[PDB]
Amino acid sequence: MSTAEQRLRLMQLASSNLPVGGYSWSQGLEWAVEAGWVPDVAAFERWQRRQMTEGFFTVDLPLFARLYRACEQGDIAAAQRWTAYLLACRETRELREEERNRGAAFARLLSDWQPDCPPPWRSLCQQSQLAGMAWLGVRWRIALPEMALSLGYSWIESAVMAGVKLVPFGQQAAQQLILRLCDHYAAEMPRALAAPDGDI
Amino acid sequence: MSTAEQRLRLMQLASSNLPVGGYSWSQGLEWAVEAGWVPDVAAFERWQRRQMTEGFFTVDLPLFARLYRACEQGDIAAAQRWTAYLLACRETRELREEERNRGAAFARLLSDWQPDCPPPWRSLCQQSQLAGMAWLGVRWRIALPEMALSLGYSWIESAVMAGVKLVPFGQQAAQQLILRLCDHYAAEMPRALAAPDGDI
Repeated sequence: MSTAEQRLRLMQLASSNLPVGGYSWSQGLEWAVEAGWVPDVAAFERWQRRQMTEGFFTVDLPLFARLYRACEQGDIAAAQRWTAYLLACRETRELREEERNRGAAFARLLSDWQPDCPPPWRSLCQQSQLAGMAWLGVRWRIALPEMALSLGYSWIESAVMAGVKLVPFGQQAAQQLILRLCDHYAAEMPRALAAPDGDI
Repeated sequence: MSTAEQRLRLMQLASSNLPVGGYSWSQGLEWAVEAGWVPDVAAFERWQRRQMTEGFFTVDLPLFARLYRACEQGDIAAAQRWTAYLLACRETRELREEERNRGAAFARLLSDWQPDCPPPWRSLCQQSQLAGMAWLGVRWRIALPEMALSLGYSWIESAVMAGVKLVPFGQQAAQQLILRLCDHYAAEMPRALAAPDGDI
């Protein structure tokens, strides 16, 4: 698959229009708003930088890296074990169910795009969108760091569009926030992708 | 040679959430639906392939390339002349006004992201989003072919999300259509970027 094709696929995986619904760490925000912690754009940025470094970069991204490496090695049993750890890291029953619902939504697309996808991997994708993304990344021969920018962009944009409604703030302020949160994501992603198993 | 920061900026420029309303060649669709030309996904794909090759690849992309080259050279007078030709290529009064409205919407973001944007370029951005995009691409040191994938993905996704509403068709079918239209866009972009002035 050409470099131009890979670029368009990454923008399609990153899109707020991807029909999947919600984002990890989202329940933090409505609590934080109601509690008085996010009155304005500056406080929203502080709150989201903390969710990106304490949640996304300690759980989602490192487990996405391990699912990608497992798929690359053809190691389904390892991908099953990492998906189990991911679900245990979503401590609540409710947040495990949200992870599985997003997985089922993404699996409907995955099997349409690549009918190719073996049943054990489709079954794993229904546990987490991260396992589905990881299989699709390897199938499309897209490097882990590229997939990880598309994952992060999608998460950043979802968190900002939710802030628009909850804080609230406007469309112009949203675009400046996405810019600054993308800068922080680019500076910190490599350390997050390199972190050892002990740091998850 | 795109950095991680540049890759996130390209996904932000590509986003359906960018607060600029509508997309070029859009007016075709409502007429074509009402007229009976676009009953289903297959007919919408035929219609959009024709708009991409006869409109976007003969007008928008080649003039975006010329605006990018003008900005690289610091040639504002050239960028003014190419923007004038772009507006004359929109044909109707209504479609020139739609181009200018999208330009004004993008200029509000451009001047927020880069207050450094000189008045002549801000003024040109209000004529067309393409001139604003072109200045921002050069300012951000993003290669023309990269910006062009982001521009094309945004246009493809806007056309498909409008088809979802107007035809109509569903979210799953939309994702397959974006995939096929992106493949056509990737195959045809380089010829469109290389076309001589006589082919616009």
